[PDB]
Amino acid sequence: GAAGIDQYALKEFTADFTQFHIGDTVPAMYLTPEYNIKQWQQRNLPAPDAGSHWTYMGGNYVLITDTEGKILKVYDGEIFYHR
Repeated sequence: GAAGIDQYALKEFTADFTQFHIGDTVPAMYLTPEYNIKQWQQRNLPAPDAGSHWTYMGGNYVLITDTEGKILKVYDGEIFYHR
C-alpha cells in the first residue's frame, strides 16, 4: 500500500448540505482567508496549486483556487494528526 498521504486523498464528499467532487466549485463562504491554511508545510499535505490555498471544509481539507475556488484537490482531516 501507500504509507503517505494518498490514503487520505478523497475524490468527493458532502459538507454544508452541498455535494462536491474534484472539479466542483466552493461558495464564496470559503474563498474568504478566514479558512486559508497557508500553514501547510508543517503538515504531510502537498504544496498548493499556483493560485490556490488549503481550506478547512467540513472536517476535510479542500484546495481552492483564489481566482475561482474550483475544488482542485480534497484530503480528509485525519492527515493533520498523521506523523
